[PDB]
Amino acid sequence: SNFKEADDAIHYRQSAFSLMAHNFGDMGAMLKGKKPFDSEIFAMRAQNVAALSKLPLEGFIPGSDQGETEALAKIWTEKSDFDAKMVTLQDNAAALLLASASDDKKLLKQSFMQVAKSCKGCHDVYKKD
Amino acid sequence: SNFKEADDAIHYRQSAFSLMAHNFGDMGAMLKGKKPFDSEIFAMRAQNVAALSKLPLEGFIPGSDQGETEALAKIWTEKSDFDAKMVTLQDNAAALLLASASDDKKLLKQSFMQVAKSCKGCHDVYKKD
Ligand code: HEC
Ligand code: HEC
Repeated sequence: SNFKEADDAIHYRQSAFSLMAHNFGDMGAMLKGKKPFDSEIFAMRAQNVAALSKLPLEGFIPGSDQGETEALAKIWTEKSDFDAKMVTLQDNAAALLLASASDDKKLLKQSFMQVAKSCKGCHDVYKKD
Repeated sequence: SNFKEADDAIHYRQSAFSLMAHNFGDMGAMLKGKKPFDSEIFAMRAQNVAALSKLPLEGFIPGSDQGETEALAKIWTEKSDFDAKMVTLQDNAAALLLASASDDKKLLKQSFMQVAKSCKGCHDVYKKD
């Protein structure tokens, strides 16, 4: 068992998502002009998102749908699809990290959008309203 | 500013340390025989620790020594020493990541020990008792 209690796995996955969101949202703000675009900071943010996208899945242990969590129970009865959506987030995030090595803003925006689709798509199905 | 409020910066750096501890402790348990050693998991842990070690510094914004934190105000009056300690944690994490590419248990333990000193060394000076 990777966690002592269900409440440690919830906090772990919640912390992971939160930190990913902080780094993802900064890339969104730079791409929308809410804050100046910076190639080096954007690349750091993309690296952080790629790495942090590999953390939360470990936290979705059996029985951790009870408690102070927004995870829906259907996650575990459809864990194969949930797992697939998490792998595709990782893949998309690795692609955004690659796009940050290029100077093509089309590419950055496109791979960013694909990653944003992954956050959104999973929340729509597997996160409480 | 990267954070709207000081409390968001505290929560960010605390989450990063929290995820780091979970990953660092799993490596400790494997190196101490508290749980089966797994080279593939161990390497993932080492990768996770190195990536996570690059995150918390951003959360140490000025004025965030007040709030729901265990950080000492001293961090800000000795910020370059604190920063140097964070970089050395990154250095040691990178060496632990490299060591994880080998099967030399002694080198694994030494590398793990070197990271452990960094955690403890900084806590001893800059985290409340
Ligand atoms: C399923 C395959 C997901 C992917 C892809 C993404 N997220 Fe998500 N997120 C998911 C769940 C099931 C939960 C609830 C966790 C819980 O135990 O309550 C979340 C939660 C978040 C949160 C809130 C975390 C918190 O502080 O409580 C955030 C900010 C968040 N998720 C962001 C986020 C982003 C930015 C993503 C794309 C980079 C993303 N998630 C993908 C499920 C899934
Ligand atoms: C200084 C350069 C540090 C290094 C190196 C490490 N840690 Fe630390 N940690 C530091 C501070 C100043 C704080 C308090 C932050 C706050 O605002 O309260 C912490 C906190 C932690 C915690 C508690 C996190 C929480 O849930 O509130 C943990 C579990 C932790 N740190 C673990 C940890 C590990 C495993 C480290 C080595 C890999 C490590 N820290 C290094 C300062 C510094």
